[PDB]
Amino acid sequence: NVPELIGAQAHAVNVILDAETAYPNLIFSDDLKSVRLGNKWERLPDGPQRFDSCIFVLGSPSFLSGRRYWEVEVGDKTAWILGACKTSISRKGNMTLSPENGYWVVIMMKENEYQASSVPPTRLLIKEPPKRVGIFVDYRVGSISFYNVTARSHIYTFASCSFSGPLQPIFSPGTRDGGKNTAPLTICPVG
Repeated sequence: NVPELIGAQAHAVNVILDAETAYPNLIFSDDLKSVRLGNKWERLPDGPQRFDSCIFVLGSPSFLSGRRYWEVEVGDKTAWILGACKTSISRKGNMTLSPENGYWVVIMMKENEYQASSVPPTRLLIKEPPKRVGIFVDYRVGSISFYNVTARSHIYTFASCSFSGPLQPIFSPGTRDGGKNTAPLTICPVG
């Protein structure tokens, strides 16, 4: 039982970026709705709580109940990661992104190359590139679904996730890619 997009949207929540968790070269909008990768010398004040190797930032709030939906503009970017993760993940190191390791994400590897972070990863057959991606967590059921909002179509669902403890959003705007992927991810209101 995976919702149709319009169903999932009914559970729209208000996510903001936690800049203090963030990989040090990530740059943010004042409203903490947008994040982009800056230059090696554009840097946040350092702390032991930051990602050190993965270009990640976590969203707030964490949650451990209900149905939760949010949407992110990815636009014409060539690379990104979007989904949710256990609040307990380590931020030191490229831990492999997997349900087992507490990560449910979809990744754009490059133009025309998208995978769900199953293990092994599932190559998704995406016909219309999403300009906007929807994430829907049903905590009680143990499901997280990904939507192509642009096309109004379902991309992928992880089911029987058996969630325990709090989940939160996670985001990567990818590496710079010669200047073709400098655009940010932007958390957007439904509409």
